[PDB]
Amino acid sequence: KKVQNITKEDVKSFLRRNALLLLTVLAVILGVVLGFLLRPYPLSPREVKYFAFPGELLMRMLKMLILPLIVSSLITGLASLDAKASGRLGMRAVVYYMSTTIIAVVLGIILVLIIHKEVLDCFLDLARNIFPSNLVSAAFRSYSTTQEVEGMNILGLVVFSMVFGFALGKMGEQGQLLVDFFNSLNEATMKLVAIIMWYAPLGILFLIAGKIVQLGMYMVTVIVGLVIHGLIVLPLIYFLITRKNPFVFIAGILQALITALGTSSSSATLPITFKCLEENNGVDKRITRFVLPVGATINMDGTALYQAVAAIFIAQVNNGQIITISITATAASIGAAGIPQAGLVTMVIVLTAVGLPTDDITLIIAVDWLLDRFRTMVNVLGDALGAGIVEHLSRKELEKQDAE
Amino acid sequence: KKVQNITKEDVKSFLRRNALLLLTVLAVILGVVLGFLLRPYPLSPREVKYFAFPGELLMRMLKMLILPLIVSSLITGLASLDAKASGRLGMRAVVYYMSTTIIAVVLGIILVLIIHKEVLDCFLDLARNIFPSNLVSAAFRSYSTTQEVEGMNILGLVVFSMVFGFALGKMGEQGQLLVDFFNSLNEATMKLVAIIMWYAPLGILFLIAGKIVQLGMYMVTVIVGLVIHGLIVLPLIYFLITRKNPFVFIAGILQALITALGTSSSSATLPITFKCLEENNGVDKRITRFVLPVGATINMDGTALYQAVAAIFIAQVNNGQIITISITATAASIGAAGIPQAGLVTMVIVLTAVGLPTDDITLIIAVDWLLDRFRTMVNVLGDALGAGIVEHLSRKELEKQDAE
Amino acid sequence: KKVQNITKEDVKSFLRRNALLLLTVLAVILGVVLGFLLRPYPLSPREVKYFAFPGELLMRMLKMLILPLIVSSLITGLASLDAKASGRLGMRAVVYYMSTTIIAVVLGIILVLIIHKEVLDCFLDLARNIFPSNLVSAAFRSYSTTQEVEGMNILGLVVFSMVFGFALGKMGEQGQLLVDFFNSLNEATMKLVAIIMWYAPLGILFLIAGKIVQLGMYMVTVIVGLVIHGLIVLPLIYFLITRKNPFVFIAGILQALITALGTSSSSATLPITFKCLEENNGVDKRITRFVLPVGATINMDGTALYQAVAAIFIAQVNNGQIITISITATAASIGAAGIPQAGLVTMVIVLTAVGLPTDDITLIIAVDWLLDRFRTMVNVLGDALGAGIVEHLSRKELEKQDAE
Ligand SMILES: COc1ccc([C@@H]2C(C#N)=C(N)OC3=C2C(=O)C[C@@H](c2cccc4ccccc24)C3)cc1
Ligand SMILES: COc1ccc([C@@H]2C(C#N)=C(N)OC3=C2C(=O)C[C@@H](c2cccc4ccccc24)C3)cc1
Ligand SMILES: COc1ccc([C@@H]2C(C#N)=C(N)OC3=C2C(=O)C[C@@H](c2cccc4ccccc24)C3)cc1
Ligand SMILES: N[C@@H](CC(=O)O)C(=O)O
Ligand SMILES: N[C@@H](CC(=O)O)C(=O)O
Ligand SMILES: N[C@@H](CC(=O)O)C(=O)O
Ligand SMILES: [Ba+2]
Ligand SMILES: [Ba+2]
Ligand SMILES: [Ba+2]
Ligand code: NA
Ligand code: NA
Ligand code: NA
Ligand code: NA
Ligand code: NA
Ligand code: NA
Repeated sequence: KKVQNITKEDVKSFLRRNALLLLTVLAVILGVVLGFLLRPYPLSPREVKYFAFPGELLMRMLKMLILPLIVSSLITGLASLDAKASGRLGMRAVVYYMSTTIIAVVLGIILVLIIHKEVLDCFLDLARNIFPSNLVSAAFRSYSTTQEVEGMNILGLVVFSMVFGFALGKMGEQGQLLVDFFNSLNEATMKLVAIIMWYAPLGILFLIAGKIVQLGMYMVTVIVGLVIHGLIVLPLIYFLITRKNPFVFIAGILQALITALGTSSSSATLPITFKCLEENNGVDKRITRFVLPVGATINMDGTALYQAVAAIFIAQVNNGQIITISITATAASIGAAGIPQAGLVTMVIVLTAVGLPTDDITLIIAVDWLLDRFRTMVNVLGDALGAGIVEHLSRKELEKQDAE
Repeated sequence: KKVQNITKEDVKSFLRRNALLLLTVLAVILGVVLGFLLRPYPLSPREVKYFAFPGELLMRMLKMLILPLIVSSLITGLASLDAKASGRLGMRAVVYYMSTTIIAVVLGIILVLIIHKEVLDCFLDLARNIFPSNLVSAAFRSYSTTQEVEGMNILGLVVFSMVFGFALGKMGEQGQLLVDFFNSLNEATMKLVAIIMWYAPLGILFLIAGKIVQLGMYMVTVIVGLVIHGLIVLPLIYFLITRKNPFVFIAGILQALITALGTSSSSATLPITFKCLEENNGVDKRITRFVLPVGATINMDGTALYQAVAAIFIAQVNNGQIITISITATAASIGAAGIPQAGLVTMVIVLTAVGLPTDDITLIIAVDWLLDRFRTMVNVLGDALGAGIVEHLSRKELEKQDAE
Repeated sequence: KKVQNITKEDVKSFLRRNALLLLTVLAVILGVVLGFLLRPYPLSPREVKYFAFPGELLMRMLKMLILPLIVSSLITGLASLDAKASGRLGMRAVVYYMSTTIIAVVLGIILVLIIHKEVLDCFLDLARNIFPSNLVSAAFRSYSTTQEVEGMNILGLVVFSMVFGFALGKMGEQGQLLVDFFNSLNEATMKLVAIIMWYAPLGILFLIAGKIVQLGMYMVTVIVGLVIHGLIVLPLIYFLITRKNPFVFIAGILQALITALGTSSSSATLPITFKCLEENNGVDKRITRFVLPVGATINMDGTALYQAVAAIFIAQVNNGQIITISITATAASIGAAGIPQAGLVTMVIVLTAVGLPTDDITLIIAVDWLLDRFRTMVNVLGDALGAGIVEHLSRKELEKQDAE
């Protein structure tokens, strides 16, 4: 293959086709250079916000499109499938989600054992958010007992849109108008992400430039720990089921992985991960609208590995019970939101379970932002390969719907 | 009939059909037992909230479904009827609402005469809420001058949805798409209340268990006062108009009356009262979507009797003007919200009208919760019998629509 | 013409046809009389709010209908036009908007030369509001860095609805359902403004009555300055393009100009300006839904003249750089909101540009309310004549759509 590469054949065709994909890679390279060049800070945090503003605009655009996407996706997705067909596709997703989150936490504990307001209120608020008291409120607000904190209730909307799509599925002819209504809205918001995809290189540049303006050994532990899980463990899972090339599939969702390294939000990168699967990897719309929104807030393999490493790292300094780490890190992974720094916020639960003090989180916070950008990528990669595996396992159910 | 009852015939068929209805009755019996058994409180109010949490979840589910129900109901209801046909059905509802609220206040004053920030701002805020400045805000917020307090503006949504449904009625063919849109959404949210109906026994149990964790004579006055109005006065009104058995009709809405005793909210129990009339009592959808949402926030016969008893009870301790009590108690009844403890909040208006001090409300508050659960039932019973009476009086208008 | 007027012919026919238009003129005459008669104030501002309450209700009704109008208008408007056809109609609107705002600021500076938290944060917040992070939030909230202040994000909704309508235009057949959905909603909210049009005389009366309960020379400068621009400059622009009578056109939108003098909000008067053009002046719905919502928040000729006069008036007391006044007054005109007193709030930007102190705004505030009612009229007049000019310039594009 090395001798085959020195041919220097068709380089112009690659630059013309992957123009936007190369620009985002160029944005990361220029974003690290520009940020480190302007690293001596004679500027107030107020002036840092002005500097990272072109990246802040991209976030506003992405955060905008999440709500009409999540809602339209599940309502059409759960209506496109039959009562038993949705349960089978669901069980395939649940089995995949639980396995990948438990294998990540096992890899996380092994790698850290080789290389050296209440907790109950955090559980009740999750159950309170799964059942929102007002849907209009849920679209822009979340519950946090002291009462209703700012920011979208993604979980409550996924749960409602699921049941709502299933109810229209039972309605048939009457329910067809609303299913056709939400299918128009999904394609309408998808045609809107295509426009936002061109602003992305300008945004990502200033988004990472503004953020670069014993713990060192720990940083390597997670970063190395994620490379093993994401580039060796997860691609082999795809090859074992689909029997197809995983690194060719990972290349299609590169624009979704590069944006994750910028935003650090599974929810914010979801409208682009939808565009990456449905277009370049030619994944079925009926399953992307099924696996992708659920995996965004639940399938967090990168967080579960981070929750296992950072918890034991706290015990290393402070100087059976390791089984409860693998349980609560899996529990906090599914719980945690697909938004930035939501990895350390849910670490309160994993530390209290073993008896470790929660005041130790302050030590990690400083380097969190860099690991957050890497863990989001593993969370995006999980749903992306997660859709492809479900599609390959449910082609029989998909062929029955194509009859008409 | 006593000799006819000792037959012991078909007991298995009753347990299999009314399985869910018996479970809610069992939930009330178990809810009183469990609450009184755990009555010695070595637990903080924080721990009481944890105990009544399975009941708190049911409330979140019910409060959720009120907004898409109220909106879809009136828009289709006012569009299903003609310009003059809606005015006639309206006049039948208004006449029924005013009569039942004035007869309840007359029964209330008689029973209490036998057995021993500004008021203007409370009126202006009602007129401010009837015309909401922002519909999206109205869906989760209400006005309260100091500015816009938390909680749905049910009145503003009923008023807007009414006019909006009437405007589509005039639009005909163009307006048919939106009428067909909202009819899908109404049946979609109705299929969602069927699912919530199974959680109800688990909720109601902890909802009443958590709440049980001269004023004594007063408690009997209202409780006895409501039994006369609800079980003797109101069923005879149905028999005088429909010429049909009222206690057989009351049995159909038992799941709506039992839930009222738990939630204490006419709005929260409205999605279940809709399911009780449309199914078991086979009431027309065109009139339930017309009488039920309006009666939920206006027809409060149980509150009007409570407002008459509690006002004179305050004068009994403190030691012509009784005509103003019957007027303001009727005025506060129509005003007051279909939510818990909204009976004492509107008592400020009835006490200031006669000159009695508003600081006397503090005496009643302690026992209010128990009477609140009983008065809600009389408010639910009023709309339920209220729909059946309107349906019986408007069959000619209903037969004209069935031609097509 | 003077001899032709003494005929006293058909006076009964004018009172029967323009009954509502004469009532609003009568409301202004009675509103000035009633307000000045009750001018000796032995009443607290709390009692002033009670007095101006019948005008406050009209505002609640108007503010209500703006959000479903703005959203439905642009989505159908941008879908009714072709990709290149919307760009041409857009360029015609942009050219008209920039010319009228630059000619108003030139007239403003001439008339004042004959007759004697940060500024950057105000720019960033505009760019933050053009891209809203949550559409449900945008419908009732706006951004203001300290974080998200109360009141509708009109600009974010106009920008989203524009792109959304354009995306459905590309969708064709699939996108037709949603275009037909939003066309029903536009006509539904238009049939709702017809009802609010009858409350208008009662509202306008108390709206202006409550508001009348060197700076004197300055007041005349702007008032005279607006009469030249609005009644002499702007009608001649219409006559130069359309070749039709402008004062006959101004008569059709009189109910929209009289309401502006009451509300002082281009957004609040927009649902009535829509009813005035589409009915009395028989303007095409495809262009009113295009020019009117954009012009409401951008085309502010009355504000640009006010921003030029009041800035130089501040320099007159305090005792090349005049070019920056004409630039920033145009910049603040497009920026400023179509709501009351938004003329002095954006004056911070025009005063800082030349070096003048922002603390001088306190001097003008006292008389602002009267000039605000007059400048809103010039902003309403600008969009109204602005639609008629675009319609006359784009009849070829309109005739192609009428083929079907
Ligand atoms: C709590 O966190 C979740 C929510 C969802 C899921 C699965 C999933 C994915 N991915 C999607 N899109 O739909 C369904 C799933 C089911 O397991 C069940 C499946 C289902 C099948 C049949 C009837 C249903 C009725 C209502 C809701 C879901 C239903 C839907 C997994 C965990
Ligand atoms: C203020 O508190 C209320 C609101 C509503 C009602 C009545 C009602 C009930 N129940 C329902 N569903 O609709 C109408 C009612 C009318 O009286 C009038 C009726 C009506 C008839 C004809 C045209 C209308 C146009 C707009 C609104 C209502 C209209 C509608 C009574 C009191
Ligand atoms: C920033 O403040 C504004 C926003 C809008 C406008 C113009 C306008 C008016 N009036 C309306 N109704 O639509 C469009 C305009 C364009 O210039 C462009 C035009 C347009 C043409 C072709 C494709 C488009 C795609 C997305 C958005 C607008 C598009 C739409 C002017 C200034
Ligand atoms: N940043 C992660 C969540 C986390 O903070 O753990 C994501 O968005 O996927
Ligand atoms: N609880 C009553 C209202 C009240 O408190 O008076 C209801 O919801 O019907
Ligand atoms: N009152 C003006 C805006 C301003 O205050 O300048 C309008 O609504 O058009
Ligand atoms: Ba089907
Ligand atoms: Ba019809
Ligand atoms: Ba077309
Ligand atoms: Na997983
Ligand atoms: Na998660
Ligand atoms: Na009544
Ligand atoms: Na009421
Ligand atoms: Na202009
Ligand atoms: Na403006």
